[PDB]
Amino acid sequence: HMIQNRAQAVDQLRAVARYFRQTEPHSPVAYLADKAAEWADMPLHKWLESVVKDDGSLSHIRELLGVR
Amino acid sequence: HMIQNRAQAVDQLRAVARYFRQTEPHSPVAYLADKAAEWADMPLHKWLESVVKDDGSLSHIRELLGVRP
Amino acid sequence: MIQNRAQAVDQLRAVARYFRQTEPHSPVAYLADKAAEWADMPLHKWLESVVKDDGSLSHIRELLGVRP
Amino acid sequence: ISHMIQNRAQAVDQLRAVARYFRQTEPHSPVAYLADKAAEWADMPLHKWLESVVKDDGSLSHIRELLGV
Amino acid sequence: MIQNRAQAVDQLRAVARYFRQTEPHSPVAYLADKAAEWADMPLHKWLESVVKDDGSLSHIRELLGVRP
Amino acid sequence: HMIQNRAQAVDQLRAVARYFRQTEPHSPVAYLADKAAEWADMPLHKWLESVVKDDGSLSHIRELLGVRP
Repeated sequence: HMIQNRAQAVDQLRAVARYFRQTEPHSPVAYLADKAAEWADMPLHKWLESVVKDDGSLSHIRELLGVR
Repeated sequence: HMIQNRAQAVDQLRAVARYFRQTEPHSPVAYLADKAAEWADMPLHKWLESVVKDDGSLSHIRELLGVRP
Repeated sequence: MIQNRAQAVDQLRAVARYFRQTEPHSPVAYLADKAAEWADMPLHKWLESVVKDDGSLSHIRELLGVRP
Repeated sequence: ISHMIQNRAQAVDQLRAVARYFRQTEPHSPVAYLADKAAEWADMPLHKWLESVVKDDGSLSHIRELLGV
Repeated sequence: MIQNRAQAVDQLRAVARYFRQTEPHSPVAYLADKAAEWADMPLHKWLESVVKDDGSLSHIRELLGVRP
Repeated sequence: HMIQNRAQAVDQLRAVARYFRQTEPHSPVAYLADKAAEWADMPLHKWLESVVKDDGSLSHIRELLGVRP
């Protein structure tokens, strides 16, 4: 099934997760496909908030982009 | 798009990465879909070596499994 | 020859039963049953019971997208 | 008693079989590791098993005195 | 010859009784009975009454999947 | 089931040890059934040497019995 848009790619990731979740309960692949699915619709600023550890490095990037 | 086996699931992850490289090159999603496809082809004891930070916790795990520390 | 996950679990348990009637001292039975509980235990749960270091667990959880 | 020696061989071989199943179907399953370690343990005499599992040398020596080793 | 584990345990008790009736100062009577107790004692119980260090014991219980 | 004398009781302990040693390599019964047979053929002063830990308590017992190394 040729992927035509972002929401289809998300559906395909979530599906891979379902395959592994019933086929291989230990595969970390499911955990990571499901994370990738959440990331797909996460706006850059939100994504940066959760991924960047240092509050200073984060403030700097918020300044380069202009957020509050 | 009904996943019949392990190969297809990996094939699809890769295809998801290919979609985001062409459509959204700033998407972190391509990186994950690929890390995930590597992880599929990596056995448990190997995956744990790259993921567990503390050496003592990693020796403990190896001991529960039987691997040679 | 073993066909699915459930047969493998019955075999393990059956092996454990065998060693419990014949070698009450063999650790084989204990391990056979430990393995059968692991069979259907998902990765994130298995990691909880095996990783000693709280920090290494927080990290692994973060890589996997698991929430506390 | 040779029928009892062979029944353990047969049990031990089903462990190996389980581990084989899991190694080929669920490469991330820790079950493959334990099932195989269970099979090592089956052909390991008690004092060797105690040597690898009893951490503290005091408790190990005492055990050796109880058993006479 | 000895055919099964109940028959072997009987010899032990039997040996204990012969030594108790013929040589009350013999320590063999005591050890034959200890052996007979041990025969019907599961590994986890046997370890419980043999291992001295709680550290060592709790570690073994973890390896075997036993709850204290 | 008819034990006639000391030597038969010792052969018997030995046979018990061989039965468990051949059938249950993890049973501690063999080790112990064999120590019993060792003890059987050991005189009291030797048995007391291997079993009494404190050298003062042992010297004293040697005095009570009139033994000399």
